[PDB]
Amino acid sequence: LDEYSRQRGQITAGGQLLAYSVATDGRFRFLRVYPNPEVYAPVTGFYSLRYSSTALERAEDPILNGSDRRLRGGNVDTTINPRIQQAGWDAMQQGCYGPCKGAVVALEPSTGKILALVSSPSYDPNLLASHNPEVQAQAWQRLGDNPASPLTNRAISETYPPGSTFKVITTAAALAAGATETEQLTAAPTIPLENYPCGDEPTVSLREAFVKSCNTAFVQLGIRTGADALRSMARAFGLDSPPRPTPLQVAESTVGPIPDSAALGMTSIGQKDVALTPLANAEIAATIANGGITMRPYLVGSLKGPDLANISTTVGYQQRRAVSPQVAAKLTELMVGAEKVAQQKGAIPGVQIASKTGTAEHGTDPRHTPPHAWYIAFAPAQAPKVAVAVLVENGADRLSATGGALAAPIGRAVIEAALQ
Repeated sequence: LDEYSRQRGQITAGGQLLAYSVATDGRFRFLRVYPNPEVYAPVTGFYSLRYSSTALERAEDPILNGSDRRLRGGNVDTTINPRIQQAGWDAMQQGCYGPCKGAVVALEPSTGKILALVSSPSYDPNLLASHNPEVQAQAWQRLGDNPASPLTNRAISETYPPGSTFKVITTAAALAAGATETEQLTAAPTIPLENYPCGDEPTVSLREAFVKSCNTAFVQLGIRTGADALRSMARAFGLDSPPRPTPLQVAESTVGPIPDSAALGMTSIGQKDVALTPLANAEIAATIANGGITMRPYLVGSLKGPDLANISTTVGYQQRRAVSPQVAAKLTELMVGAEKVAQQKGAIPGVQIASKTGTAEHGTDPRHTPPHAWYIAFAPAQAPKVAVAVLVENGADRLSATGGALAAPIGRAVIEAALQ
């Protein structure tokens, strides 16, 4: 009653409103409005009479409700670029011959700004902001009963096997330990794991292995490098360390225990117990993009008073160096190569993309369930302004070179929108 008699502040992105409150005739005076609701639900969350709040409505509640000591409520200016967020959303609604389930994350590699945070399917927070008790309850019930779980922010709260994309870490680990790009790895269809034969020869170079679908090559490389170095590289890239708030909580990514050489073989190709959020996979891309330095991801650019006087501006900071500049340059070359080999649906004229596309088996029967499709990338490869990760749940195809090809045009449309 009291809370709703004051005008809750706004959540914005790029001068656009993501959430605001309007003075109405309701017993509770102010109605929360979400003008592009499904698109921005992972960022705004909801603010509900009956069901409380989520995401930024919850995380910035003191600022928005006016009670924050630093302080009409205050406003929250996000780092979201609306043109990028919209392109991610649109591509995810069209990219699976219809709507995809999964996530898109876009990061600015030099700063750590979160440029897009997309989850699909999504939901309309206006349903929960309704002042009708019954409209709220019915919506809560329908969302909770939906097997696709539209309430889940898949970008940050859910982890998935990274599969093929984890070869970026396996490679970093090997290169840091003195492996060369001409070093020979097996091209056999099976290794005592299967390829999704790597080539017409018994062995290929590391480069050629990286650009193609050669699980067996990477099993061997991972095993050759060993568990000590693989774990240590995974940690360098943020895995198995509790992530910092964005201010939204991010689920912890992990490499798993790795009990034996068999598990090491499996881990090296992003299976076994390796599990990453889409944000963590985008951070890996952004780290490589940024010459080996991981910047801390953040979603709130600044906080403002009711008068739009600035209360706080987020400082960007260097979390950690994951790899030397030299190793980051080598990974970049390899990823430019992997993008070049791919069929060029959604290619941007005059823009060089560095990427890694692939699949990840999952579930209690990974050999029969459709694997996930992943695309992680950054661009322009030689002076990067954007890093992306695309996860399409069960999106792997049985025809493309990598099996992950459906995720790639989604990633490219996001990059296109970022560079415009």
